[PDB]
Amino acid sequence: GLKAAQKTLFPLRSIDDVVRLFAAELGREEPDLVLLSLVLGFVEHFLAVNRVGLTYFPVADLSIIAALYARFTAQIRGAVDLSLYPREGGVSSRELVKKVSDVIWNSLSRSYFKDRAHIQSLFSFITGTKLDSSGVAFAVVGACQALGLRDVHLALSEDHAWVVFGPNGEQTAEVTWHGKGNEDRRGQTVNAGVAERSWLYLKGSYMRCDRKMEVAFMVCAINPSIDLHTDSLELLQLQQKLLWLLYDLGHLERYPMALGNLADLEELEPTPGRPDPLTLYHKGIASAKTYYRDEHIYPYMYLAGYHCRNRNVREALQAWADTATVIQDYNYCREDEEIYKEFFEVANDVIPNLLKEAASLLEAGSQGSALQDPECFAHLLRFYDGICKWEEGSPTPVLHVGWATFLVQSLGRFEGQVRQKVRIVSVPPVLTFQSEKMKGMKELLVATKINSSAIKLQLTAQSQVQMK
Ligand SMILES: N#Cc1ccc(OCCCN2CCC([C@@](O)(c3cccc(F)c3)C3CCCC3)CC2)cc1
Repeated sequence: GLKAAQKTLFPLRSIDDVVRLFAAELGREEPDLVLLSLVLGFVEHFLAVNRVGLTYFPVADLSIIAALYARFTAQIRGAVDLSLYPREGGVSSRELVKKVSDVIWNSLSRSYFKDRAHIQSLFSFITGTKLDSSGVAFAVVGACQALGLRDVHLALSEDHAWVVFGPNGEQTAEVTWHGKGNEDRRGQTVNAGVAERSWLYLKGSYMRCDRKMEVAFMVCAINPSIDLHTDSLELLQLQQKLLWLLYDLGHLERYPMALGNLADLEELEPTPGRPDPLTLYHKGIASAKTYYRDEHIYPYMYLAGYHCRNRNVREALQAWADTATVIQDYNYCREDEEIYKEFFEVANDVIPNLLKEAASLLEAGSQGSALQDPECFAHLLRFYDGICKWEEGSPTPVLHVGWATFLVQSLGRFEGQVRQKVRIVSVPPVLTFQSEKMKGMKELLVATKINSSAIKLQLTAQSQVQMK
């Protein structure tokens, strides 16, 4: 409206007052996305962007928040004339969705750094005329709610955002950009991307948010970073509390990434009486298995990251193998470059550093070392197998000789007597390879001294050696 009942908790004088507001909105028919995003952006501004004069919490006065809200609703109502776009069935049309998208887009500053922090919220849109990529999609959904368009909802993959709308909520529309230097498909469906089996569209197993899940998104979007070295404890606490509220009300049930975020926040600062981070990462993975065909990568990455930081090398390797086991059933497409980077860093930086330390610890007499555990070698092999299988049938290759050097080094961290204990079984520790590259590498995986040149040839399917 704002409606009288939405105004009664103001002023918000603390983290807990903001939690109160979220609880009240989540108990309504429809939580007010515009109100909530403006409040988070206000408090994030004064806790992370400009802390000058801060003494405890930046009090959110109704007059201030109501005037920002009025700025937003005036901008959207003035620019989108609904009479031009009749709604039959009480559902929206593609032209209406595109118009709202255009209005948001056309309001943005002509030039700014798109991956800056703190440009995710409606506070940023109103006060700075700046939004990040997914922020634009969220703003479209907020604007649509403000206009009464109950059918328009946020859609989220692991690296992009768009909307769903229309009869049965079955239509899709691009509303925002993706990446850097990919050309807009604003207004179009996501069906080509789904059909090509790219990671970006998750084979169709992407989140279709309800209003509560859109609240969860804006909560995950909070950015406690003050600078590279420093997070706002106040924003960490607020995000954590808001995620527990959502969790308790059931609104994280279908939101794997949110459960990973909450697990990471609990690792940093555990809440007494709550599930441990590991339980939460596993809930994230179970959510992806239950609702999204186990076609998400980040539930496993989140888990691997935790094990890595805790130097549980076996369990980290297991979880990265599981990431690869998901990616293997995708085609590597243009605009998947974020997940390629993730896999590259794991294979070529993280795993090497971990195994380097494990090697030094083994020299110092360690027992139960991953490097002496054939099931850990099997995980390493399953990780490469999934990456090789991913590559098969993709329009663009994945592996190159730069990966080969690290593979050879990583393999060699395990002694031959350990590697010999993995049984590689064919269809039709034990491991089955899905990729042709690893099936052909079987021959070389158990020699005392790894034949480096042969491994390079097999991984990159470079077929010739130097002439002279
Ligand atoms: N090992 C390991 C490891 C590697 C990577 C990793 O990533 C964890 C964080 C994943 N990241 C995925 C993208 C995501 C995010 O950019 C995102 C999510 C979905 C769609 C979208 F367009 C953007 C933010 C979610 C709230 C505001 C945008 C933010 C979180 C965690 C562990």
